[PDB]
Amino acid sequence: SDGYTIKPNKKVTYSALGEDERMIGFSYKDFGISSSEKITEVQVNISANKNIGKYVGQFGTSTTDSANGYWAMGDEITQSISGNSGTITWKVPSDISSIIQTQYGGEIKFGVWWIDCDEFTIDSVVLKLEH
Ligand SMILES: [Ca+2]
Ligand SMILES: [Ca+2]
Ligand SMILES: [Ca+2]
Repeated sequence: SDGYTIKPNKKVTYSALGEDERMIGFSYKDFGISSSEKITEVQVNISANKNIGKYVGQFGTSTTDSANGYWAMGDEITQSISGNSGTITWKVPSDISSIIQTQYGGEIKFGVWWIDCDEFTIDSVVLKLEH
């Protein structure tokens, strides 16, 4: 396989999230990914009832590296979406992709630091693979 998709249909209200709630988690087991597979990109497809505007945020993931606390984050992303639907893409660095933990409850986390349109739906999350 070269990719896996989930369709969570998850409604998010940004202004309702507390400080400790601004990362939204998805368990890797929900995708059906094998531990032989290397993730190269993550895409989050979102939609709203009005033009979305700017998103600012970051992705995090469970890892197998205990020295760094079993956790890694990518760089900050700013993306502007001109219409009622769009895609936020994280190109996963090689040094993170090699240690992602898909087993034992590992998660991918979608951090929302700001979004102009307050209410949106996560329609799908897509993992693209290397091999
Ligand atoms: Ca953990
Ligand atoms: Ca353990
Ligand atoms: Ca600010």
